Amino acid sequence: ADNRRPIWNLAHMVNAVAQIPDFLDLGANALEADVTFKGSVPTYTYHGTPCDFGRDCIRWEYFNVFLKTLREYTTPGNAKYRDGFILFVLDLKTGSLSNDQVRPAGENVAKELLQNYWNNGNNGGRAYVVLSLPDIGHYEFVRGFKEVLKKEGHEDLLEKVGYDFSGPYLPSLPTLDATHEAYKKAGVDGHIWLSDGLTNFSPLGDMARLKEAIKSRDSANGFINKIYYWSVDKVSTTKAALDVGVDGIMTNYPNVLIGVLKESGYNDKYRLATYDDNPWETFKN
Amino acid sequence: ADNRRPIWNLAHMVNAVAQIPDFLDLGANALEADVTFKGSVPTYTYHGTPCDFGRDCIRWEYFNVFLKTLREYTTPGNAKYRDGFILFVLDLKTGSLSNDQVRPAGENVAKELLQNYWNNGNNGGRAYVVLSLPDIGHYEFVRGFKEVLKKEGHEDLLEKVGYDFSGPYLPSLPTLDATHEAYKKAGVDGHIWLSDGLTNFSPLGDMARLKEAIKSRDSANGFINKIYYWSVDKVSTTKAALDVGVDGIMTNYPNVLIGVLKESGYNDKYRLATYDDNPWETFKN
Ligand SMILES: [Mg+2]
Ligand SMILES: [Mg+2]
Repeated sequence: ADNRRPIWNLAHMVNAVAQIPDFLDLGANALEADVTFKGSVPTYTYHGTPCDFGRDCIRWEYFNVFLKTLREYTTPGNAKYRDGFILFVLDLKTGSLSNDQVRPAGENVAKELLQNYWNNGNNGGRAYVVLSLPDIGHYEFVRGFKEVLKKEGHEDLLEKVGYDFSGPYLPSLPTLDATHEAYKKAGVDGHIWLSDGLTNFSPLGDMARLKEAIKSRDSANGFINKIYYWSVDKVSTTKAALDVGVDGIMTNYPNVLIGVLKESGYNDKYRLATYDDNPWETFKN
Repeated sequence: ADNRRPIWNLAHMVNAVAQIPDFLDLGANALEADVTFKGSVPTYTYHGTPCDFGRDCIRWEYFNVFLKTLREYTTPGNAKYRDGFILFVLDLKTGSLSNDQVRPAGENVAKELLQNYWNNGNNGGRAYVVLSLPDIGHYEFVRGFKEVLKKEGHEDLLEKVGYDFSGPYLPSLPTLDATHEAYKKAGVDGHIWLSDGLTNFSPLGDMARLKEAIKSRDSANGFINKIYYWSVDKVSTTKAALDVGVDGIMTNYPNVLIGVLKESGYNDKYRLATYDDNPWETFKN
């Protein structure tokens, strides 16, 4: 019945477990954590400096512990279960990996999620997971990731997994075509999130990039399911993001979007996504 | 005769060759470049987002081309020669290396510098180089680095090389003692720079840490030769940094320090370092 676009309110840079309920309390239905690697081994949730103004940059957790904690918050029946916490983005810091490390990294992240988040399929967390890779050329990470899940007999868990290949930002930003191709190379034919944020390096081209992405998402044979925009932290920019048609707002202050979604106008066009909003489904209305 | 503290005016985040002369023109006598790695292979000069307000974050160059350009700007007689450009800091982004990739990374950077910067001692660039590593545990990088120079018969080029081991930030920042020990582990017994101010995740302990570092540098048994404070971009903070006793200012706007150094009550205490100021020599008060 509801014709409003479901919005993911993604708490930005939530790398310490103590912060999780705090961001969820502010109204986030999703969070983003930065997954650091030591070689192919996903090691910490940790962003580091520099980071957004008004944020401490160095909060962290062991990756395993972070995932186990996400599981608690997203397992129905758990004492800590938050039914409003529906998705998390793993901002996978694979940018320094050698080529030989990319597939094993994907395998290692799969193993981590399987063991720690999905608990080997034994009543795991129900939240959707977006694997956000910073290089379209890292699609072997996804191939390895998928291969682990399939080999361990949990291919069904890929229902819960989405992908966002962005970058690299040098020597140039990938075009949408290139991105789409990267997905095909990864064997990804759905569950695709596109983010737009980090680079405000070519303002008029970035305005164009966002609109191009939105148009692509909303196009006949589009491949992008959701678009999220990051560090939207003010009412004005939150409204702008919603009004341009994004599905996801990544923000340091999830309460902002909550307030905006209450507002006249906004409240008849956009709504906070719930678990029953398939994050892999392109919004049409 | 001149008893003023020589100051390194380090242009922050200069990752594109086109930026080099612009920063030097603003008055920097030094610059800092972020050296990215793909496994153990130094690949780009490139910082990436997020970065300082007022800065584009994604300027870049291939590492060798960057080094070649630095060589040009610092080889007497070269068309591009800048006699006032006396040091650069390689902010080596080894944070994601596996333990096994650390030494080879050091070896690789040594080879790059040897071939492309120093040209094997055949009238290469004259600037001093600070190898800035983000983990005191990465001392093998320096061991590998020194090994290469020594093996290739260019141990003398270590006269031009200094070291700044800091971090990592997790679980805590290392003590000065731990940092000193890391130098010992690298076989580094001089040419030590310490940088402060990347984070202010504990303002009180941050203040104390700088004062401790300064005290340590200025102690008879000290190991720190120079202290640089990073992102100091305003006159007020510039003056504050000089007044607290740092030897170096890392800044997005080298012109600020240039103006400060002209001011009364600064111009009699501090001066812009020149090539004849040994950056490995602790300033004696
Ligand atoms: Mg992130
Ligand atoms: Mg840097």
